[PDB]
Amino acid sequence: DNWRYAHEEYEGDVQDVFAQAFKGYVEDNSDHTVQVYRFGELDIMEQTQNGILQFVNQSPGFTGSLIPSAQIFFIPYLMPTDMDTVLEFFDESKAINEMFPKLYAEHGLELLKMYPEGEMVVTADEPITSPEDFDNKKIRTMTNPLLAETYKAFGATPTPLPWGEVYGGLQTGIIDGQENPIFWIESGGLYEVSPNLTFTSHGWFTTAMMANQDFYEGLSEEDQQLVQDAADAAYDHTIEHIKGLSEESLEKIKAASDEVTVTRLNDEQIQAFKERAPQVEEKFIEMTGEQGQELLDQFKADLKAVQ
Ligand SMILES: CC1=N[C@H](C(=O)O)[C@@H](O)CN1
Ligand SMILES: [Mg+2]
Repeated sequence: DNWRYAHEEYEGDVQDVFAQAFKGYVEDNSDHTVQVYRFGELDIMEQTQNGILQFVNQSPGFTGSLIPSAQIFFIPYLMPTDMDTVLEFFDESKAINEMFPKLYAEHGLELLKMYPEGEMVVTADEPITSPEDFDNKKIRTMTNPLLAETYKAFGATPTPLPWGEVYGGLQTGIIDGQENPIFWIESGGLYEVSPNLTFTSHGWFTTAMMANQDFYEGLSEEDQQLVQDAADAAYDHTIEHIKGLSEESLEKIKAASDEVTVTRLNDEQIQAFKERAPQVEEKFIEMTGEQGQELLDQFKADLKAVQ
């Protein structure tokens, strides 16, 4: 059988690294093939739900509209900063490994893996050392509601847009900045048009890979185990790939542009942004009810356990 798999990124990007590894495992261990569609190579979620696609990698930044609980990742300063700790969290969290698959199942998706890509970094037309610096800045967000609220809380004017629109928008001042992991900033050449990088440490770009649930459930026990085994292999490979990635990417950027500036928020400057976080958490709960409170409680507990 041929299994169609779509993701959000380009050749060599983090999602593609995961994809290619997944594909590789399946092909190496079965008679099956995985057909991977990169960005633009085809609404990938719609296409998965209606069964055109078997697998899809979509980030909560988008999925958060359809699956409100997925917005949890956009609560600033909830997630740790340390790669090692984040990795431990993803491996061991019941929120991630037990609860979220339940939540996705409600939408007819079989959540296979959630994984981090990189720490979020702000880019803009100036350094941003304080919420005040955000004032009257149109900052692009991915298209989920909580994420807009986050940026509003930070003092910006959130402008949610599809990825396709971002480079151009920056270039002609439709937007004043955006947020993304460094590897994407680099691979996407965003630094060319948004040269001031600020490390706010407010969170991580994360993503998820899943299967159409009917498809998955429709597979033989053997093929199910294959898929699981492949996801585990891809995860492992991808985690190895991201170690040192941000550091390499930043070097790449510095090599490419003399105009790039890097601002790293100190502990004091961080607390100021952190002051804005609780209001976002409150909104999250108002969006997701008791089910949401339960997830958040587990999330926080999980975090505590790895720290
Ligand atoms: C890191 C990443 N950023 C894009 C975005 O910000 O829209 C996503 O669409 C895909 N991957
Ligand atoms: Mg084969």
